[PDB]
Amino acid sequence: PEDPKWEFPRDKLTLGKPLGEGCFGQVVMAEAIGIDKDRAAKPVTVAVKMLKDDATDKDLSDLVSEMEMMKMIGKHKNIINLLGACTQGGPLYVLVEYAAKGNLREFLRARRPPGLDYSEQLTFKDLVSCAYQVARGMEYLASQKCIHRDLAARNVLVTEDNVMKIADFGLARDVHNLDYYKKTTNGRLPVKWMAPEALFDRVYTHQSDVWSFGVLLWEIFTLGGSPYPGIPVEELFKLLKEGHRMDKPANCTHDLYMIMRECWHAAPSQRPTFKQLVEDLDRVLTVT
Ligand SMILES: CCNS(=O)(=O)c1ccccc1Nc1nc(Nc2ccc(N3CCC(N4CCN(C)CC4)CC3)c(OC)c2)ncc1CCc1cc(OC)cc(OC)c1
Repeated sequence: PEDPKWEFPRDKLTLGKPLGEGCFGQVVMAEAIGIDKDRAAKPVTVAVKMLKDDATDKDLSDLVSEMEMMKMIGKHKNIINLLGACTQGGPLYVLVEYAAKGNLREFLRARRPPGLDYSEQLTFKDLVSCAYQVARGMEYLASQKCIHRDLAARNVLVTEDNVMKIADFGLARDVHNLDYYKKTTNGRLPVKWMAPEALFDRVYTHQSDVWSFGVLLWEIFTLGGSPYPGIPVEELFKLLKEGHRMDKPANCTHDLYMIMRECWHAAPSQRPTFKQLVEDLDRVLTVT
């Protein structure tokens, strides 16, 4: 179906360097002339998401659904914003703000301290800021009655300005009706970030995102450490069922570990909301 307000003209888009690929599509850098509705003759660098080379009918419907998930949500500073879409006469191209500095996982990894033997930095305060930014975006997201379901450092992107922008509405779900989502189906899932109720019982909520945010905290304060490294899905299950929790990172203050562990209550309803997480991180950002 047509949507003239988002429609963007093919002849104004030059596809550029590939960036990598997600689940439903691949991403390239691109030049889009006058994307900056305003002024106007100037080419803006954007990201373009399009079908992969081996794409199924489902990938197409998922990519459209992801596009829609974005049109719904609305604009927020801490969310990757939709910019437009070539949907007519040629492949689907979805046009989206470019984050120059890549995803957060590699961002953090890239600025680990090298050796003294090997070859700005980042402060503790920088790390809490990232946590906060993501908390704010998830807060906005939740209030738009939508669930992320894929929240992880690799799914936050960083602008030239070091602004965190949540991305990958691949598994994102409009929840306006019920205020939760139930899977009942089978597919490929980000298991090491997933709350027990979501993993074992297929129930998703803003509260299962909160558990995941927990894991993103761990990722931030380890500077892109991998949760449960090498441990196979067989064994994650085992560890969760026993109520294992990840250890406190060296760089983590006690305060922040409490926020972390709080996100990992067994009972969903005992976890803070994103609203509270914003509050808690604001405070901690404040005392630093
Ligand atoms: C994960 C899922 N995200 S994705 O979008 O599928 C996706 C997967 C892979 C790559 C990029 C993306 N996407 C985006 N990437 C950027 N900037 C970026 C810059 C640099 C790198 N680098 C550069 C360094 C790096 N080196 C290269 C050489 N190598 C040898 C060593 C390492 C490789 C990665 C980068 O990779 C992260 C990313 N900006 C925006 C997006 C669009 C986001 C989006 C689109 C959308 O359209 C519907 C809907 C959304 O929310 C619904 C969100």
